[PDB]
Parts: sequence; structure tokens; C-alpha cells
Amino acid sequence: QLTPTFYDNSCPNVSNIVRDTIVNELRSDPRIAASILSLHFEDCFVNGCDASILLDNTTSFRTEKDAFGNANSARGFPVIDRMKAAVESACPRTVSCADLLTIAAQQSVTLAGGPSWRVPLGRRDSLQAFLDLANANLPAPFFTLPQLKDSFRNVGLNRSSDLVALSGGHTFGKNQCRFIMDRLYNFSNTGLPDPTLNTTYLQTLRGLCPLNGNLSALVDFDLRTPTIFDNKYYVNLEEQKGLIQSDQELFSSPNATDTIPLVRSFANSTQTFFNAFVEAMDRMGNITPLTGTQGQIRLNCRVVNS
Ligand code: HEM
Ligand SMILES: C[As](C)(=O)[O-]
Ligand SMILES: [Ca+2]
Ligand SMILES: [Ca+2]
Repeated sequence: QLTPTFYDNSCPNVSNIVRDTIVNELRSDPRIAASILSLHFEDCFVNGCDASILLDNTTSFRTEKDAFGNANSARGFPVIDRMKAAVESACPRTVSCADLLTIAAQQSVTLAGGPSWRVPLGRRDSLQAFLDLANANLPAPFFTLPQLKDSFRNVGLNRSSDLVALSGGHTFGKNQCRFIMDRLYNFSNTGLPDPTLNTTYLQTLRGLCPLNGNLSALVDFDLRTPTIFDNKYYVNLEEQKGLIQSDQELFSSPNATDTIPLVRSFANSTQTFFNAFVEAMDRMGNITPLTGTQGQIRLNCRVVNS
């Protein structure tokens, strides 16, 4: 029952406040738009988009920020706090952190040159965080295509289009050397690099991520347009230049019969990709939301109301 007009009466300027906050942050951190999108994904894949990922530790439950997929990965929490503080100033106790993060993600995509649309709203905030669920539900860069599909299906995204379109979020942002060392020097204990990685690109990546080098070194997901949200991610895949294993599998996996055509279509048309991304983003944002009087309107994203 989520609706795009949910705040048109209670907080008509919420999207503008959010956009303004992101634009300002971009002045000093060009990577923030990508970071925010990642946070929304991490939120929705664990108990749905309920801002559970924003909660800090409490003696009763551990924060999802300590999840293998979020620890020393997720960022931008201070930026979310800032925009939440701004919205709270404009319209007190009105906009949930869950919705706030959803709008922020959409605005981030648009600000990076992606499609523009109004996301459905009306989500409310969880009363707890789910670390174990996060460790079990979040997909990993070393996942095979069947595992990626299972991961998505497990949270309610049954369509291959959901996986291929949303994976396009990697059209911008950074990844650590840590997650590709296997593809570069010892893939699946074969003692060789991943055969699905373009050999010329392999040399470049090896130069950025030498054996015994800094594993925390950041590398661009998209070698074509690192900070621009476009369909270049898919063009890379067609050339065997996906950065992480999970990226390239969409095009090269023996189980990719249903994903290859989508990859090609998105690489072939920017419009086709943008439509599917919007479609998939809203589906992901529709995963088990708390609505009505369920949950609360958290005043501080970091802790439950007291
Ligand atoms: C399909 C499975 C996916 C896997 C295996 C995966 C894996 C990863 C990994 C390993 C990182 C690097 C984290 C770090 O180095 O700290 C990352 C970052 C990121 N992911 Fe994904 N991801 C997936 C899906 C998604 C989805 C669905 C979205 C959004 C629609 C997304 C958006 C991002 C963005 C924007 C970044 C860059 C964040 C930044 O630069 O701060 N990812 N992802
Ligand atoms: C919860 As759904 C992606 O089937 O609308
Ligand atoms: Ca969540
Ligand atoms: Ca790009």
C-alpha cells in the first residue's frame, strides 16, 4: 500500500531536503551517492526496508554494521544523520528513516545521472537490528550465479530481471582489492586467475592489486565511467570486464541462459536499463515493509525511540 504521494501533505519538501543534503556532501565526497545506494540495498535485504541497518549496538542486539557484508564497507551514516536532522527540523516526527533512506537512494541515482522517479513511500522503522539475518541474507562477491539467484529469491525478488538490473548499481562506486584477489591470482583453488576475466584487464587490476599489496585499496566497479550512473556496467560485462565474480557471472555463468539476454539488452539500450532499474528498485523497496501503525517513526536513525 506504499504510495509516492505519502508525504505530499505532511512533508512536501522532503525529497528536496534530501537532494540538497546529498549535493552538499558530494562537494567533498564524490563517492557518497554510491554509498547511499548501497545502504538502501543492505537495508532492504535484511527484514525488508525498515532502516534496521541504521541502528547501532545495544546490549540486547548487535548492529548489522558488523555484518561480513557491511563491516568496513558500509559508509555515509553521518550523512544520513544530517539529512534526518534537517527533515526533522522541517517536519518533526513525520518521515521515517526507512523512507528517508529510500528517497536518498533514488536521489543519489538521479544525481549521478541516472533515471528520475518518485519512489513509493509509507514505510516505518524497525524496533531492532538483525545481524545474523544480515550475514545469512546478504550476497557475497564470490557467489556463483545460482547462489546469487537464491539470495535474491530468498528476500522476495524472484525475477532474473531483478538481479541483472539491480546489479547495475555497480555502474559506480568502489570495491576493495580484498574481494578480487582470488580472481587475480588463485581462483577457486585452481592456482590460476579467473578465466572469465579479460586478460588485458587482468593485468591492469593486478597493477592496482598486487599480490601482498594493500587489500583495503579501493578499485572502481566500472572502468568506463566510475562515478556516472549509466549502462556502461553491462558493456563491461560483454567484454569480460566485470570487476567481481558476481558481476561477470551474469554474463558468463553456465547458468546464465536467462541473464545473458538481459545483460545484452541493457548494454544495448540505456533506456531499457533505466526502465528495468526503476522497476527493480521499486520492487526491492516493496520488500516486507512495516506500515500503518506498525513500527515507529524513529527520531534518531541510530536508536529506537525512548
Ligand atoms: C548481486 C549481489 C551483490 C554483491 C555480491 C555485492 C557486493 C558488493 C561489494 C563486495 C561491495 C564492496 C564493498 C567494500 O569494498 O567495502 C559493494 C559495493 C557497492 N554495491 Fe554491491 N553487491 C551486490 C548488489 C548490489 C545492489 C543490489 C546494489 C544496489 C542496487 C549495490 C550497490 C553497491 C554500490 C553503489 C556499491 C559502492 C559503494 C561505495 O562506493 O561506497 N550492490 N557491493
Ligand atoms: C514483495 As514484491 C517484490 O513481490 O512486490
Ligand atoms: Ca532492513
Ligand atoms: Ca558508470
